[PDB]
Amino acid sequence: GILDNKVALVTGAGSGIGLAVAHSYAKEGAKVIVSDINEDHGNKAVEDIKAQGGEASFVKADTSNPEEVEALVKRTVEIYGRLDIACNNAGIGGEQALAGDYGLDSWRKVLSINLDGVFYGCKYELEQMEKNGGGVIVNMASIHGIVAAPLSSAYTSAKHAVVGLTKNIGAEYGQKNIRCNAVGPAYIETPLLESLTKEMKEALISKHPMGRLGKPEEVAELVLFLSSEKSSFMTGGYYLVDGGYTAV
Amino acid sequence: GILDNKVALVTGAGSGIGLAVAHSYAKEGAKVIVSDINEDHGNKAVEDIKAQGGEASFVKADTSNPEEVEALVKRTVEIYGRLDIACNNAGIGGEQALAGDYGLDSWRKVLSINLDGVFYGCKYELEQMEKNGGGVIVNMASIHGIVAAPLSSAYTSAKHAVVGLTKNIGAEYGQKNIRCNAVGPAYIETPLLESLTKEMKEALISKHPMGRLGKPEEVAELVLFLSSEKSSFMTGGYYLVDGGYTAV
Amino acid sequence: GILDNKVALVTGAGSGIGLAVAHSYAKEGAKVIVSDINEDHGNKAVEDIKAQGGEASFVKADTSNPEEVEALVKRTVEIYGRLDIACNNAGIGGEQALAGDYGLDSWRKVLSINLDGVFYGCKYELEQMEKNGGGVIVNMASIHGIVAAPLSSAYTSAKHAVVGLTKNIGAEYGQKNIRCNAVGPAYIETPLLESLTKEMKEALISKHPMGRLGKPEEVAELVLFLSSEKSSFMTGGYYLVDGGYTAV
Amino acid sequence: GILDNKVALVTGAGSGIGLAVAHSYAKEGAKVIVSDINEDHGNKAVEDIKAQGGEASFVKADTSNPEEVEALVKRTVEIYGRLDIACNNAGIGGEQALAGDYGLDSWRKVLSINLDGVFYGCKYELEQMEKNGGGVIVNMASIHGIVAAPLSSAYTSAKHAVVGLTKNIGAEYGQKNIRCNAVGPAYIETPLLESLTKEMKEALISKHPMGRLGKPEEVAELVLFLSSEKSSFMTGGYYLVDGGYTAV
Repeated sequence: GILDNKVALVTGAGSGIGLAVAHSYAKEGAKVIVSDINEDHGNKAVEDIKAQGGEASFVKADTSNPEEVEALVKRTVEIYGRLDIACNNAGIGGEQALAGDYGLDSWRKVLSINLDGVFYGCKYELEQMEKNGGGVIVNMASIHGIVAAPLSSAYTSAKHAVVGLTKNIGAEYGQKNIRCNAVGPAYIETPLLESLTKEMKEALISKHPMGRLGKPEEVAELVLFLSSEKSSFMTGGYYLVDGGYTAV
Repeated sequence: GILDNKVALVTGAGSGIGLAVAHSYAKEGAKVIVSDINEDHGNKAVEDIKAQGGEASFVKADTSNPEEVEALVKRTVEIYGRLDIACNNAGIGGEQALAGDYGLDSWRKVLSINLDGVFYGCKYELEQMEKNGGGVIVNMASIHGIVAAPLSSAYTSAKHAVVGLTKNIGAEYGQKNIRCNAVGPAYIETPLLESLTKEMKEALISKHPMGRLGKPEEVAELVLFLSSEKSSFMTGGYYLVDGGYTAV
Repeated sequence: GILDNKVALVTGAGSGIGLAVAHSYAKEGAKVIVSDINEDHGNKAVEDIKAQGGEASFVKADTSNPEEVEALVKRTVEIYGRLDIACNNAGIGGEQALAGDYGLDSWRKVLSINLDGVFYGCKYELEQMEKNGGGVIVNMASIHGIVAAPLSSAYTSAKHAVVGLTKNIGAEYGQKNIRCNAVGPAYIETPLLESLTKEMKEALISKHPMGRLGKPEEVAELVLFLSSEKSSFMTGGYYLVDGGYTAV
Repeated sequence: GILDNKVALVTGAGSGIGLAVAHSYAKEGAKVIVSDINEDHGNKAVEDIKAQGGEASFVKADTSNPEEVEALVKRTVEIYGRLDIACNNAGIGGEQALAGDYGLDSWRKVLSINLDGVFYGCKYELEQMEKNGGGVIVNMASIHGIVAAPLSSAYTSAKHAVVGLTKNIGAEYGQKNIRCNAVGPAYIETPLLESLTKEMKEALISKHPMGRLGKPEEVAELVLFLSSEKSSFMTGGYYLVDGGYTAV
């Protein structure tokens, strides 16, 4: 596999996109730290990856706490000796409300996880990668890092910020054997989204020129590509996996 | 004056861009609340505006504190009866350091002021605007809302987030007689740039195809246009005043 | 007016946006060369301009012919002595078809008028402006200079090209007292729209967060801004007048 | 092999990026049609591909001639039965001059190859892919599909149009089992660049945060990814391989 001998960290890897990323990375021979705030989801993920022949180990962390993220990376190096690859994926949707109605605490919660937690990841990841000869970071953005999601101004702002942070890191670290890029998924099938009224699901689908929602594995293939040597001249970029959503 | 009997609020209005915007608004007949964290600067601006034939009043605020921002909009309505226009301009540059070395506190501070404070302003501005038949908001972003500034990853992130927030507000309030746009200046000549050496100044200048830095008045002109009825079909947009910087 | 004694050229100024731009420029004191492929429309526009106190002259030109555009600019200099401002507005929409079905001749025709004609304009405009101390160009793009219009691939491709051209010119001429920017209108009201049933108007309206189409005068207001000294530090940029269309 | 039994067309495949794409496609099991205007280069690429163990054939074509492009696709179908993948790569750099000094012929020649040839390619490719249950197209753009290249306005304009064409095709064909994306390389090592002086090469390198030029293989890996089923939820997008160039 293309990540043989590499150590990879994934945040929010207990479900959806993060899990699919943890699976891809393990399937290509990485030793994967599965991180999540939820221990049940985290352990199930490690057992499923072990079951299918991979090396994974679970480390609990809330990305909005910088001490827990520093401790995650520290533990990664304890369990596996190094850090080569990180996907900063943990995120929340947040309250839905018009910006003028948007809660103060709800705003801060979304920004602390979706932005600050990504920044904390990057910071301790970069610190480690400089000790072990470099590495590659993938930041999970969204189509909402470039276009609005009405009623989700916090999410949008946080995802835009992630894009900007990615550009900064890719530029700053270009000659330091570190790459950093962002991925921008549109709407992706998860159990939550199957709950919607058929007409609401069809309204969302009609925003994607491909005429369906994405699958977590389709995001994960892009993440894998940007985390491997195949993307060796790619850095500071934002990469859509959007079904055409932003083309119109 | 194209803003006759409008009431305008400007944050960080004591110096630089904010001061020029406050002047331009007053020159066009607006009643202006000059807000700044610094009372001497703010009071000085109000006198200068009044000396030139305009109407203005000073209200102290730290935009990172949501209570102070709510109080500012309140006080605007107490003094002039309504809020028609707002320019969310207060910001800081922040620590300059590699993202891996960037301070946790320095990161929070830049994001607090440059993003949360803009959000707080927009939140309380929108709330009032819906009570007085709508209005117009201009958010001060930067070229760094779309391109990196090496060593200023917090600043970049925050300004990207401002561009996102703007798109969201413009999208959400499209049918509510409220417009919201963002301005992206490049580097602007202010007395605070006479602590650059000759070589550091020429280096900044060489990044602008126009071969000079911008003036605060030239940024204010764009703010003015975006705040008036002349820009009636412009909302959610990002508008460069960059001397060519981002064309290459 | 703000354009007092400037000499301004507008292509395709017999109808819609160009007409509004020609009115705006003339209302603000410019000497306006009205150009169009239709003599009746053109002369009609010049007479209409003069009826409100304006100075204008008609000059026929087909912008797909470089010789005609070069002679258009010679003729402008003959009539008014110089060229200060040019708006390259002349366009067509082309046939509606899937890219795979798109006519070879229709592709050619759209690119020839909407791109080559803009290039011709800029080439011969720049030549003359370097003889007379500089000046300002505005190129008419569209939202479809940055997002797709399904079934109108030629139009989209040409307007994308116009944005790229504009960046090049802004950057190339930044120290030669020449500015060049591009305007991106969304969908605009035309005479025909009033004739349609409710459902046919509302079709486009729903893609604009502002809940209406734009008026040609609202586009001309941004073109005027970008044509005057008010925008003196703006060059190489793309400027939306889109009602929020591209924010989502 | 990830393209096993797929039929892949590459234009301008005699050298540089196109040659690397053809090698990558063939290595992954595709039956490759190498197209080039130069027979000697084309035949040599086929021999080199066959020598590694791949399947390929040469079809001569000038992409600026739409009949030749039609015939190229017809011939691909005669040789290998179908068309699944196409990479529209043939391009030229064109004359270097200020926009106001740019030759009329040079402009047309650059646009004819860089844009029109890409459209002709997509036209006849889409026409065939609709007969054989779909396919995937990659259009070669450049960093200059989004940022200017002073003295190369025709190139910039044409690559911008490619980006727009791509968005259109991805949007239009989304539910028709056809994907279309564009690739945006920065400066890539070629014999030409290699020769150009130590001082100029350094100046160009220093515009890339990664501190080197790209290799054609590095571009090809992104093309391969975008042509494979791994990118199944990616369409209408623009994908950088720029070493960080556009991040600042």
